[PDB]
Amino acid sequence: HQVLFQGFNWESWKQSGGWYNMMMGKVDDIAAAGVTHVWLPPPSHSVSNEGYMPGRLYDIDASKYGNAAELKSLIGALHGKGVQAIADIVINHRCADYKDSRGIYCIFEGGTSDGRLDWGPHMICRDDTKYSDGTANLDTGADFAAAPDIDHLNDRVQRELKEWLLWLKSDLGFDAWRLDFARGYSPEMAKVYIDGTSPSLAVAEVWDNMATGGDGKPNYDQDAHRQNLVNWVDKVGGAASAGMVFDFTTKGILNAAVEGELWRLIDPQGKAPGVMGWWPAKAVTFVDNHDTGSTQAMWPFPSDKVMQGYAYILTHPGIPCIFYDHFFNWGFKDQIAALVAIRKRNGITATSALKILMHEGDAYVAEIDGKVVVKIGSRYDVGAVIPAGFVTSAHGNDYAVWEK
Ligand SMILES: CO[C@@H]1O[C@H](CO)[C@@H](S[C@H]2O[C@H](CO)[C@@H](S[C@H]3O[C@H](CO)[C@@H](S[C@@H]4O[C@H](CO)[C@@H](O)[C@H](O)[C@H]4O)[C@H](O)[C@H]3O)[C@H](O)[C@H]2O)[C@H](O)[C@H]1O
Ligand SMILES: OC[C@H]1O[C@H](S[C@H]2[C@H](O)[C@@H](O)[C@H](O)O[C@@H]2CO)[C@H](O)[C@@H](O)[C@@H]1O
Ligand SMILES: OC[C@H]1O[C@H](S[C@H]2[C@H](O)[C@@H](O)[C@H](O)O[C@@H]2CO)[C@H](O)[C@@H](O)[C@@H]1O
Ligand SMILES: [Ca+2]
Ligand SMILES: [Ca+2]
Ligand SMILES: [Ca+2]
Ligand SMILES: [Ca+2]
Repeated sequence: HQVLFQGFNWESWKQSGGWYNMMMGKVDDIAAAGVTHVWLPPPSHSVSNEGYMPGRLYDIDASKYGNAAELKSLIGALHGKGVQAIADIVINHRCADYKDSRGIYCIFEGGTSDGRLDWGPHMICRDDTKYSDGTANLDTGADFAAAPDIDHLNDRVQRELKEWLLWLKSDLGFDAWRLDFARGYSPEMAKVYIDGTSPSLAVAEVWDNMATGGDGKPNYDQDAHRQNLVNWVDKVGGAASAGMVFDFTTKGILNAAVEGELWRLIDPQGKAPGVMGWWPAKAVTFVDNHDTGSTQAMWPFPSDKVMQGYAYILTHPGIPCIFYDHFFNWGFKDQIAALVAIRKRNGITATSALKILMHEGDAYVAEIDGKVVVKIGSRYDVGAVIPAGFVTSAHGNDYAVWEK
């Protein structure tokens, strides 16, 4: 049994009294909902309030989310309920606190009295000429324009970041990682940190653009997109590795599929069309996150069909990740809890068997592990396709779930 929960949104840093402190009052509901892992925001001091422009990595007390004490309390509380904590690891780039003799912000400060993470421009990818001194290695991945990109090929960088990561575990209590902008560096570099810090899991944000047709809608065939993701997992270590990926392929397809085009939810082989269909054990599914939904809304899920999104991921293979807003602010708390209960009660896991029974425009009906049947779509009657012995267990707007 494994169910992730993103414990924050793009507005969380603004929370009166501290986000982590507020979250203490949410722990019980999250645990009772069957959640096993809670993804928390970048914990270190960051130039940007949301934390995605970290500077002093060890300076937890400078976070807009709360200080080290408050964070440890939250993680302690989650652990008290058997829930693990995933830290949002942002290491592709990093902001330098001080200027060098060139007037360039490239003198880093780790947050401790010694030289830990006290890097200089030699640790900045040389091809990031806005900050580099030309002495480092070339970036192993894409660049983040607003800040120095870190040369992960640098020996000291690997050593110290790994030491820091282990510190997040031993000192704060974190159990696993969420790798931010993993396209910023190679899967080989991700391998170094994953293999070197033994997290329970390391879900990477490998976000590639999804191919679309002349009408702007994603193509039915998204194999190129999920193949990239499968390849990333293979290169990071495959099955043996704790590494995994957010199922963006499923996210893009599902975004479109619910708009009366549920025929998109199956490939020519009869499997789920996203990563879920090729490597479910490595596919972390989701309806929306702080980037796609929330106040950034880069790729929101049709707001009137969100619960269909959850009926889908919460009953299917792959590791579903619930979004904070949907659970506490949209009023789906009880329905989402009930869907997880169904998943758990039936022993459904990321690798459960998926047998799709119907995949028409306004009706998708699938059977998981021969124990749970789920349906989404505007078509009301699908009773003819419901296997014998199944009885409705949960239902809502354009979705229903049966149990046997
Ligand atoms: C008005 O608001 C609406 O609320 C609705 C209920 O939540 C949903 S419909 C939603 O859930 C439905 C199940 O409650 C299914 S219909 C689905 O399941 C049915 C029950 O197993 C069967 S059989 C059922 O038998 C009744 C007694 O014999 C009979 O009177 C009914 O006509 C018959 O449905 C049915 O065959 C099967 O299709 C929907 O598919 C789900 O979408 C609305 O979405 C929501 O707007
Ligand atoms: O199932 C785990 C398996 O996943 C892939 S093999 C994958 C291939 O990438 C895809 O093009 C083809 O259509 O389906 C197969 C099976 O899902 C990975 O490469 C491999 O290491 C892993 O064992
Ligand atoms: O905003 C349009 C949308 O509004 C609700 S969905 C959702 C809303 O987006 C969110 O800001 C708020 O926190 O929760 C509501 C649901 O409780 C409406 O249900 C939907 O039909 C409409 O399209
Ligand atoms: Ca220092
Ligand atoms: Ca950069
Ligand atoms: Ca980003
Ligand atoms: Ca980079």
